[PDB]
Amino acid sequence: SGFRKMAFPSGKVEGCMVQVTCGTTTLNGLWLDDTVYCPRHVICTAEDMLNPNYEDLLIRKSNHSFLVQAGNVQLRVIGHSMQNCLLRLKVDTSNPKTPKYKFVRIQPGQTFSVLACYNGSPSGVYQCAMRPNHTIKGSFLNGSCGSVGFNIDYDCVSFCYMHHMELPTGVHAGTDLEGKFYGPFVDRQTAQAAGTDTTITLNVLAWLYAAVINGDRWFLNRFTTTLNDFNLVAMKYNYEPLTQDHVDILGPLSAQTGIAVLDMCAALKELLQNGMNGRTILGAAALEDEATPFDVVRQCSG
Amino acid sequence: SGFRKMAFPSGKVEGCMVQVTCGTTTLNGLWLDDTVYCPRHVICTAEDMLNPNYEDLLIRKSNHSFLVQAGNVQLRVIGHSMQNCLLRLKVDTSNPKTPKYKFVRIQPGQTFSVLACYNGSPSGVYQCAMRPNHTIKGSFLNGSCGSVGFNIDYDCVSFCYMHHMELPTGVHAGTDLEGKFYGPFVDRQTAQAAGTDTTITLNVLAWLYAAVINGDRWFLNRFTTTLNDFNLVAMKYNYEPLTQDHVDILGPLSAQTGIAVLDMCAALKELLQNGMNGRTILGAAALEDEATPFDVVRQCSG
Repeated sequence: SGFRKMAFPSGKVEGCMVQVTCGTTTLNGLWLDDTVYCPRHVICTAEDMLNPNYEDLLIRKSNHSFLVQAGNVQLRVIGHSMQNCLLRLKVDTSNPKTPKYKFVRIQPGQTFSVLACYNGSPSGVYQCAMRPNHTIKGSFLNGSCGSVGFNIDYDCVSFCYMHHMELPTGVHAGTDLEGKFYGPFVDRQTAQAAGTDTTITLNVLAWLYAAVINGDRWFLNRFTTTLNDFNLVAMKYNYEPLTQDHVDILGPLSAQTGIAVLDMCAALKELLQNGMNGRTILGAAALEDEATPFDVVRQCSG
Repeated sequence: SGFRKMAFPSGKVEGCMVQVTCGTTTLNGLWLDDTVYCPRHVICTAEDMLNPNYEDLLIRKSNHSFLVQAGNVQLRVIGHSMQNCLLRLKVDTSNPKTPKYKFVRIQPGQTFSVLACYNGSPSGVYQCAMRPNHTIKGSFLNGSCGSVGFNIDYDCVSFCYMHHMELPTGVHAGTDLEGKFYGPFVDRQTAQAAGTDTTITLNVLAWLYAAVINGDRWFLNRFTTTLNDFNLVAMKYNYEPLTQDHVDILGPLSAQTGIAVLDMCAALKELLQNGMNGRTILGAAALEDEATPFDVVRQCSG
C-alpha cells in the first residue's frame, strides 16, 4: 500500500461551523450544544487591532450586537462572555448535529486536521503539525479566522485549535478551545515574530519507518549510534533533541521492521551529514516531519 | 496566507459509504439513491483473481448473495447487474443523505479528493492527482477497495474514481463511476505494470505561481524562452510537453503576478538544469506537480 498525510473525515465538524458577524467584521464560529465559540477579535475593527482593550471594547456590546447564522438560518444570542481569547455566546437553539466532543490542548510535534472555513461555510480539509515554535504552516486567507483544528478518536471529536492571526512570516497562530494561545502570541496587529523552527526529530524517524515499510530502504546502514552521539549531530542541524522516551515510542515500529531505533538514528545521521544526494524517500527530496508515529502506524501495517 | 494541498470537505460523501460483503470478501460501496455501486471483484476469491471470468462468476450469484450494511443497518438488495467493472445493486431503501451528484471521467493531470474507507467506515480524506500514467500515488490498505475520489463544485458532488487494485509498484488503479478503468489496467492479479510517470508540467508552473504569490520568488530570472526551446529541455527531464493551451490556462496567474508564463518557463528551465541547490520553494526540496492552476487560484488571491 502507501503513505499519504491524511486528515480525518470532516463530516462531524462541518455540522458545527457557523458564521459570526459583528459590525463590519465577519468570521467563523464553532457551534456545540447551545454555545457558539469564536475568536474574540470579532468585536474589533482595523485600528482596533493596533492596540485593542478587549475589556473596554466588549463592555460596549450586547447580545444584540452579534449576528450569527447557521446556514441561512439565524440563531438568537442570549448571553455573551469572554474566556481568554474566545467569545462564548449562549444561544436559544442547541445544535442537532452536535457530536460527542471535547477540548484538548495539543502538544508541539503532534498533528491534527484543519477545516478551513469562510462565512460559516467549510472550504476544505487538510492535515498539519503544531510546530515546535508553536506555529502551524497552514493555508488561511482573510475570513478564515475561527476555523478549527481537531482529531477524531472513535466517534469523539477532540477540538484542539481555533485560528486567529497570520504572522509576518506567513505562518499562523491561534488558540486551544479555551482561548489560550499556542505560543507567546497575542491578538494584536503588532511586531510579534515566530521563534526558530526546529525539525520534529521523532516525526522524521516515524516517517523513515514508514518508508522502510513501503520498500523505500536505500538509506539504511550497518552502523548504529549511541543516543548522545546522535543528538550532538541532530543539534547541529536544527533538529529536536532525542529522549529515551521518544525512542520508546518508536518501539512498535522498530519491532515491526526489525530495525533498531538507534540504527535508524544512524541512518538519519548519514542523511543529515551526507545529504539526500538526489534520491527520494517515499517520494520526497526532503525529510517529512509532520507525520507522527501514531499517524504512521494507523496507515502502515499489513 | 499560505498554500496547502487541501481536500474537499468529506461530509456529503461520508453519508454514502456503505459496506458490501459477498462470501469471504468484504469491501466498500457507494450508495446513491437506491443503487449501491462497488468494484465487481467483490464476487471473487483469492484464486479467482488469478484469472476471473466475471460472466461465469456472476451468473452463479443472486440478490441474496450480497450482504450490504449502511452503518449497522441492513439494506436488502433486490436486483444486481454488471457495468464494465462495477456491480450495480438495486436496493429497497433510497438514501436520505444522497447529495446532488454526478459521475465524471477526470483527465490526467487533474486532481481530486480521496475518501479512504474500510468496512463502510470512512478512515480519512486526502487529495491526490491522476498521474499522466493513469495511476494515483495513494494510501490504500486491504479493505480500501470501493473507496471513492471526487470533487465538489458548489453543492454538487462529482464522483470520478473508485479504487480496485494495487500495482506491484505500490501505486494504485481504479475506475470512473461507470467501471471504466483509468489506464490499460484490468481487474486480475496478473503481471500488469505502470507506464513511466512523467511530471505534470502545467501543475509545476501553477505551483511556482503559488510560490511567487507567497513571497518565495528566489527562483525567478530576467530570461525568457520560446515555447519550443522550453519543451526541448522539459522532455530531457521527463516532463510533459507544453502546449499553447496549457499556457493559456496559466493566464490569470500570469496577470495576477505580472510574470509572463514564458518567463516562468525560463525559471523552471534553470531549476531543471541547475537543480534546486539546497533552497526550498513553498517549503519543498522539490517541485510539486499535484496542484493544478484551478487549485492554486482558489487558494491564492488577496
